Amino acid sequence: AQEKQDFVQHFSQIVRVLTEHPEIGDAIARLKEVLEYNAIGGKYNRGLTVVVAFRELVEPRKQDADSLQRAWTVGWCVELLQAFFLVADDIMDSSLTRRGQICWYQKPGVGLDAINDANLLEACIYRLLKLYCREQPYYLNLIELFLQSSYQTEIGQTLDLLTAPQGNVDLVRFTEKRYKSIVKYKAAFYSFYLPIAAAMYMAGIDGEKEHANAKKILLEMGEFFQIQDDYLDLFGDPSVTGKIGTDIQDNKCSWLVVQCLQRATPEQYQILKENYGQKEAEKVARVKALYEELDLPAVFLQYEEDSYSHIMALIEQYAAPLPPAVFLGLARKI
Amino acid sequence: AQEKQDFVQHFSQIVRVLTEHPEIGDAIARLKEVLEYNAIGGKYNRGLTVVVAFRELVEPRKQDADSLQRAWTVGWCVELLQAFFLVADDIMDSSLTRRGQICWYQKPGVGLDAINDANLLEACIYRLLKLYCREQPYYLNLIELFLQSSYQTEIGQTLDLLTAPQGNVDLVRFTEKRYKSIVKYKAAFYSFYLPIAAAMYMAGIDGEKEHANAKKILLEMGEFFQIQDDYLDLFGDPSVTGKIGTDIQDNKCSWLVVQCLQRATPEQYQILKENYGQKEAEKVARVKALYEELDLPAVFLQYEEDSYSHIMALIEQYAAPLPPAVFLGLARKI
Ligand SMILES: O=P(O)(O)C1(P(=O)(O)O)C[C@@H]2CCCN[C@@H]2C1
Ligand SMILES: O=P(O)(O)C1(P(=O)(O)O)C[C@@H]2CCCN[C@@H]2C1
Ligand SMILES: [Mg+2]
Ligand SMILES: [Mg+2]
Ligand SMILES: [Mg+2]
Ligand SMILES: [Mg+2]
Ligand SMILES: [Mg+2]
Ligand SMILES: [Mg+2]
Repeated sequence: AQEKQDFVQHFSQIVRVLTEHPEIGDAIARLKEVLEYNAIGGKYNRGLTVVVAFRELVEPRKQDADSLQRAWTVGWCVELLQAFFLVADDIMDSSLTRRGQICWYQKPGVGLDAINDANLLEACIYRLLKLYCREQPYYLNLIELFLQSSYQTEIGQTLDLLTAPQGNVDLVRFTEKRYKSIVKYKAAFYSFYLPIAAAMYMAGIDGEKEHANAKKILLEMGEFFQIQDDYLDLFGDPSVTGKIGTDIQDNKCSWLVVQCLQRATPEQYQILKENYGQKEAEKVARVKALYEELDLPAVFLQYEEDSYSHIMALIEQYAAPLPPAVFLGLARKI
Repeated sequence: AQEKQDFVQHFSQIVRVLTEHPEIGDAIARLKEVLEYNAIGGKYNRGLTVVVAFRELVEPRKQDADSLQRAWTVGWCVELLQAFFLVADDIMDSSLTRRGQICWYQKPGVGLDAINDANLLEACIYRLLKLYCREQPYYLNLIELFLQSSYQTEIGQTLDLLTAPQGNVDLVRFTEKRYKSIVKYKAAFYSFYLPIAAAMYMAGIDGEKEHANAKKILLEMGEFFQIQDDYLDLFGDPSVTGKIGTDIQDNKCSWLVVQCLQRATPEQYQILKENYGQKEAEKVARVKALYEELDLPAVFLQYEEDSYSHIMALIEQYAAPLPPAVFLGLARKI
């Protein structure tokens, strides 16, 4: 709440910096159009964390107006990365809405031009890092952090699509081992490691063990956030979530289907086999009815309880020498 | 011819390095599938230039087997970047074939999953640079070079799509000023600056003026290569080019249409207006007939002659202190 207006208000400086070649304005005009649609209307938790962690980890006397300017910019970089993956994930998952509005590629006049928009979002990350942090000692560390988070998330997307070929029956693919691999990579997308590591490096905290300890708390959290997202795909209210679910239709290796398969009788397996991964509303309804018969909502609620206590246990073990408050603020959103 | 087998043979080491987490092999297996389709069957001019320039610019006594290993790897990085842009450009331009085979996204079982494949290609650039060149003094310079070439090409793609909205008549957009902006950015894709700069940095040649001189020769060359590509879109034999042209159908600000507009009478402008940017075979035929009536092929031949002499003139002015042979080998392909 306290850092937001100044985070959001920086957006105008972000757009100015790239724009200032009469040519290049047009492209930044479309970037501007794309961000105003695709990185405006979110809760900005990931971006804001860079600033919130900055202020926790750098002594107030070192928090001059230029270092804040760099911190706001890096938080927005985290928001650009997220938007990059989302613009493209929605095309690939054939999604309808995000954030309560029609997905960007579904907008008339956009379509598969949204492929380039996504790539432009990603390209603008590294330009802004260059323009704001190039003379800084942590510059390479931050480039490598963004590149590595992007790699991890990308491998995740690749395993997601590979396990979910359209038009095919294979629940055999949907194993607990397979899901644990996919989620490990997808968690990189949700983990607050990227913005908390960024602020750490900006604070001059670059030790490998301290990074590995934080990464470990934050990765387990990222995994919970992906399982919650899988749950909310079907059982979430779209007016709260802002998006229509597609996992059943898309033949996805969801947490829900993996839990179903572990608890299904042979006949229940046949209902799943005949109904999963198809577009017909009445077939999706059948899968949802089965999940409810198996008490999967109750199973999720219990998993959420168990997972919260574990993350808190990891914070108690792994936070030091960082302030536990770095981790606990984010955990408050579990 | 002389560096190729060892460039191509390194591909196997490239795939090994990324693969060596049982998980990650699957994703590199698909990268492998994607490259074997999408970065195998080309002339490899861009990738091979890194090596050819390496050997010209580093004294033989400094050309140990590990530095060559790094050079082969960086050349392949240039090939990954090119493939990234091509995989995505073909989806966006609704293309049918490339390199004489069906475009990757047109393959049954691929489709819009090709969006992720492209992103994976790009992600693999920076991983390989990290794995091979991380301890090297030129490491940051090379990351920034790839990031900057990618930015320039991306802005180009953005201006290309913006000037060519589907379903619309506007030849008014198709001005000589507009084309000169688009091509400046698109030239980054063709310019051999990226692989020649890479070898320069690897040779410890990092002076800004020497880079700016080379960039200037190489950019004018890149512009010619884009104009040739525009020409070949319609007047090329697909069996030589490997690809079916889509520029007329796609409503593109091509060199051909810009030259047409500069030479058309008012009635010829009406034929263009009624026929450009549409899918009907008979309408495209009408535009091609008009271009021929305006002697656009002769105009291209003369432009090619004029442009070759100019590039040679820039080499004479700007090559020193690099060996002119750096530039002349590439020019041999004009
Ligand atoms: O579509 P979302 O937002 O639910 C999804 P995913 O398609 O389920 O996997 C897209 C996001 C980016 C990649 C990792 N997962 C999150 C969640
Ligand atoms: O489709 P190509 O290969 O002709 C093309 P473009 O769509 O005409 O513009 C794609 C390439 C990458 C970007 C720059 N142009 C080259 C040429
Ligand atoms: Mg999705
Ligand atoms: Mg997805
Ligand atoms: Mg989801
Ligand atoms: Mg094309
Ligand atoms: Mg194109
Ligand atoms: Mg072309």
